[PDB]
Amino acid sequence: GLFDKLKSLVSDDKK
Repeated sequence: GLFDKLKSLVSDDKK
């Protein structure tokens, strides 16, 4: 609902 969409954004930074 929040960090879930935040953790999914930071879970990359390089792909």
